[PDB]
Amino acid sequence: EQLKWISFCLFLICLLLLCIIFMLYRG
Amino acid sequence: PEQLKWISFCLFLICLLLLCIIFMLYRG
Amino acid sequence: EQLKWISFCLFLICLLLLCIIFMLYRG
Amino acid sequence: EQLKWISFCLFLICLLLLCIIFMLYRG
Amino acid sequence: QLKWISFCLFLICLLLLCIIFMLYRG
Repeated sequence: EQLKWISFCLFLICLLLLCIIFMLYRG
Repeated sequence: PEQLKWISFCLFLICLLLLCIIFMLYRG
Repeated sequence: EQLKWISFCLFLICLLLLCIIFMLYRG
Repeated sequence: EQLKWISFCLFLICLLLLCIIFMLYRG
Repeated sequence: QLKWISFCLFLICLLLLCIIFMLYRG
């Protein structure tokens, strides 16, 4: 169940990577 | 098992998006 | 043992990325 | 198993993160 | 191999802190 959190964390990193990308476009 | 597969997926997605960032800073 | 370290680091990378998103929206 | 992929992808991400560093410096 | 996963993870946080410094540098 330690793995569950790693899996939820990678998913967030993928969302956070996208907003960073979108923002750079907004520049 | 099913959870290593998810990580490997996500890692794949991450590398693809780190690359996008890199090409965007390169560009501008 | 190393599993929990990994889980720590990941939560951290989330907050750091998350922090990065705040700097970008700042200017 | 797949750990060869995680390892590699991590290995690869530091590469890509090092590059981001270079381009914020050199730029 | 885990160490590699543990070493690289450590390394990324530094590299991010490193990137956050440069964005807070200019």
